[PDB]
Amino acid sequence: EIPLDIPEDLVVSLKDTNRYYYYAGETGPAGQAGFKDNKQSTKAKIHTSSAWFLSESSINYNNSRIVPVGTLGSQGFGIVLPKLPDDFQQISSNEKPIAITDEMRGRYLTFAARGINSFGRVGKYQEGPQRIWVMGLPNRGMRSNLVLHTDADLALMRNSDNTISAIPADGVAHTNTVVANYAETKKNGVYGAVIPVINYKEPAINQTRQLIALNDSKIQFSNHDFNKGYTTSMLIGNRQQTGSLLTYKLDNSLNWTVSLEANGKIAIETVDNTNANNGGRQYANVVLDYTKDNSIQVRASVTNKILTLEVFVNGALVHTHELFMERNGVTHDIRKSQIIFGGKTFINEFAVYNKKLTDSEINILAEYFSDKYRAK
Repeated sequence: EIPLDIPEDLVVSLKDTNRYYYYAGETGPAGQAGFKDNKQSTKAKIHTSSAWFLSESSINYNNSRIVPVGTLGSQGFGIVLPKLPDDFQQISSNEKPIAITDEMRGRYLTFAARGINSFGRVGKYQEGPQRIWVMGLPNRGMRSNLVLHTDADLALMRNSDNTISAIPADGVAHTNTVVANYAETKKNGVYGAVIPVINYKEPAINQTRQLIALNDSKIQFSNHDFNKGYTTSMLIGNRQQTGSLLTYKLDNSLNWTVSLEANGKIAIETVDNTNANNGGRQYANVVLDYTKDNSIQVRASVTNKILTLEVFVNGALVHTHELFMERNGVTHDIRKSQIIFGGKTFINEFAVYNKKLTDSEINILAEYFSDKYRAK
């Protein structure tokens, strides 16, 4: 297939980037390609052609159609990845940066190049060592308010020799993990906390995916001003779960917790040690089915000294909560709220916005979560 005179030293890479995920609305990096020994390739009269490729909406593997799943890794049993070129479409004819569109979310982009001899006989397109994943999370003007975002599928593991590789699909938690706030695209967003991640092959989809498994430990994010309005949107996996999935420590005296019970009930627990609110337990008007994935979103906003929290399960409102911020002589200053994930939970993805998402935005995220591993 390949002409005998194409040299073996073609070098293909992404220029000036160490980040291999991008959101819709961003522009990706330029590609770069060339023969290492240019004296040799000129003497053979070889030139190059290059192109960007976008992976298809599904992968054709083992005579079936598999849903694409993200990874930031560079095999045997494990993740199913698109093959170049059968699972890609060529989208450009050069190395110039690609403007990432909404229609590219949840796909791979890869840059490839080939040698061509002076008779016009082409070699095979060759990619560099690293593909780009286009984040599945819808943007549509939301990205200026995305403050935290972690997709468990993008977690990696750090080996003894400090190299970083994919987590093996062995169904057990690993704690030597590389997990980040991916919304942070300028500075280091890798979390310093211990975040156990499980990679496993999910039979429902004949494909791997990953789950954060905190096993009742907590991860804490501080200094969130809930007066701006705030929204936490989570996707949890299809296993039985219990405990404090999400806790808002609005104050040293005021906290509000989404607590899962094993029977699928969602308890809403309020603690206020001031006289501003009583506190106690309420139950959301829902029962989770832990044999499916479920999305849980909480949006909060302050209007006229009242903090309203609304809970959306799989897109549906199932609980509204009002908390007095100024009552009976107390004033709760919630400019430095804490957002805590925890419980014996299995978290596939979470996103935090420093605004109250509209009804439309809540539905957009609920549909993304519901279709993340579904046929597209």
